[PDB]
Amino acid sequence: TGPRTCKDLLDRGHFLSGWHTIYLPDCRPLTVLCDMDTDGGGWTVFQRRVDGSVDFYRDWATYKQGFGSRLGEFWLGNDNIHALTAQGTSELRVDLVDFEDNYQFAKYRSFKVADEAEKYNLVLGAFVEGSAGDSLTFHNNQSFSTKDQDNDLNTGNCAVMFQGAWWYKNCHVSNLNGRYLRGTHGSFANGINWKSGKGYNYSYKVSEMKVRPA
Amino acid sequence: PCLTGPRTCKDLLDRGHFLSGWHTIYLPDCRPLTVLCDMDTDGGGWTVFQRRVDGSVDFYRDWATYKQGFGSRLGEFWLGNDNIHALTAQGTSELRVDLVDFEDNYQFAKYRSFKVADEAEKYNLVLGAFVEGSAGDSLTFHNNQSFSTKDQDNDLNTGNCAVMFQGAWWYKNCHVSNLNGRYLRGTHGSFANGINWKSGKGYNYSYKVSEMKVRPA
Amino acid sequence: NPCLTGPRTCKDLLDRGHFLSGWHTIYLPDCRPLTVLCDMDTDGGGWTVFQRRVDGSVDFYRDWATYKQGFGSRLGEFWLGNDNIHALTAQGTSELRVDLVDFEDNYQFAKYRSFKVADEAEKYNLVLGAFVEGSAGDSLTFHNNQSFSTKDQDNDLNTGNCAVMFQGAWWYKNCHVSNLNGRYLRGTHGSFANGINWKSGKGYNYSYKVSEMKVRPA
Ligand SMILES: *[C@@H]1O[C@H](CO)[C@@H](O[C@@H]2O[C@H](CO)[C@@H](O)[C@H](O)[C@H]2NC(C)=O)[C@H](O)[C@H]1NC(C)=O
Ligand SMILES: [Ca+2]
Ligand SMILES: [Ca+2]
Ligand SMILES: [Ca+2]
Repeated sequence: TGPRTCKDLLDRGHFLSGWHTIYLPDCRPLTVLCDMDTDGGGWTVFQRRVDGSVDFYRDWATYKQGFGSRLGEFWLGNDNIHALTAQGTSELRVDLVDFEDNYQFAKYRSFKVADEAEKYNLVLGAFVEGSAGDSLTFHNNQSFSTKDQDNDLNTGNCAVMFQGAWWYKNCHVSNLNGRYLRGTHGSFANGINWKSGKGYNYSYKVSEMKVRPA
Repeated sequence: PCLTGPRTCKDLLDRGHFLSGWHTIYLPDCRPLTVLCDMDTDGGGWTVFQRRVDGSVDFYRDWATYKQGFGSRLGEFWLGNDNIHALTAQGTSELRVDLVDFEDNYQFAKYRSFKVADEAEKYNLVLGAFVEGSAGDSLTFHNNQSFSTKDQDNDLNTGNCAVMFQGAWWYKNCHVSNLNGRYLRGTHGSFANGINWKSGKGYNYSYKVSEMKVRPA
Repeated sequence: NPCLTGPRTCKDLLDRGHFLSGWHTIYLPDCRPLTVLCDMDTDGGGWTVFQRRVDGSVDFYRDWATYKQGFGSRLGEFWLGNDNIHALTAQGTSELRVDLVDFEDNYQFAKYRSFKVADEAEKYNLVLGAFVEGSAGDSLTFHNNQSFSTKDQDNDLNTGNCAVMFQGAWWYKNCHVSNLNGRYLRGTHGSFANGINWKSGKGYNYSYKVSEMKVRPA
């Protein structure tokens, strides 16, 4: 009866990026950011970093419900991301911009996060292409971890050691919910980092993670 | 008070609206108003009525313009004295003032209650106790004062405070805060005509960000 | 219901008590809903904004199909789309205001008494009324009665391609004195006339920080 994705909104003539209401599988309305420009348009954005205004070093409950601002930076929420990716096949695009306004990206053929009981386990399909290189396949089939809920494969606490929240193993090659450290940083791997892109010592200006039906 | 829809940004937060942004609320029996909800700061659930962030909007405005509200949802605004009255008539809304300097240091001030009276009574400020805040208390001084704009001098100065300090506020013998002042960008030689909070950065420092917001105490 | 009870312009919305600038739904003449940016704050308010530059986040060097449907973001920069702009201006008389801000915080503007863009078959031909006033000076009258041109569809009066030479999309002639869909070059630039330029304002080597083009029924 109503649009189920950003792709449906684009097909109905909504050509400007912006926040729109879609209807989840259980018919629950959810207001989401549609990217109607990048790579054909019709992407639903679930993470956005742009200026460091929002604290991403948050706990399990906050990541679960979503946080931030429609005017800037946000994480849409693990329950919503699960609901968006649970049924069907959604492709993942990651877009990264450095402080000299160079763009890189990574695209994966499928992406989903499982539900809370499986700790928002990441299920990721094949790397398809991207100038940022592949720094997410390494995290496939890992639980999500936050500072207060360590589900990683390190004897210590990765979320604390890298000041983020992610599908940490031992520990990471990407850390996009890390600190907004602004370009090159001496501190090791605690910024908005993508190892195969700018490496463990460069924190991007912009990060966006988004999905679209395959 | 509306039983059929959300009455405040706090109700919206309690119903699972977790992102900050512009939402519709229902004022006391029963007018809809679209407001900016801050769902992050200090528990979330604040309704924002004033916002300065980049100097794009002129705040040196007249009585009619302050009455109806002005600026933009995309940046800087004043929600409007009639809306602010309607929002705080009653009945124990707390006030939080958030200030950010040009080196990205955050300060704030919180008050236990806040309301502005109606246009008759000149949007008189009724302010409760200072509770806490790193910015210090630079608003208690303005308690029980009429609002003044350049074309409507209701202050206790022989001259016109709004003109002398290039703003609009609950001016008395003029002021110790001036958050609707000029966007002067950090330290300024001109006296007390910027976005100033005396007990915070003083009469010669204009903040980068200012937000005034309310929440049921 | 919605079409007939609903606002047709930003001016209607202002008349109904919406005093903050922001994105609202209006209903076009053919009853199609369109979400537009209303400016309620500048010069009496009630303006429908159809172009906005503010930070360089959106690429404006785009093709004919993209300009036709509109592009960018409600959070920042956009072009509303040539079909929408035609639909907004087709019936009656809309005045045009152009607002420009430089990197030193100087505000300039230009106002024109009418502004209309024809439909796709007429290549979104500009029909512009008299210059009324403005501190930016008049750098649009020169473009009157020109087709719109994009890099892949040259309809200008130059032997070459103005949209490519000037890295934009506009009602180019041979070629321009304004280029507000040009590159976001940030203040002074050595490259010639390929920025967000208004000749009579800051000239052919200065790209403004902010650009807004907007219309209101007059
Ligand atoms: C718009 O421009 C067209 C050219 O594109 C003008 O058409 C010419 O008008 C003159 C007299 O004004 C005629 O003698 C020519 O034969 C016309 N040329 C063509 C190709 O049709 C047109 O009149 C201009 N319109 C306005 C309103 O100034
Ligand atoms: Ca561990
Ligand atoms: Ca006086
Ligand atoms: Ca040509």
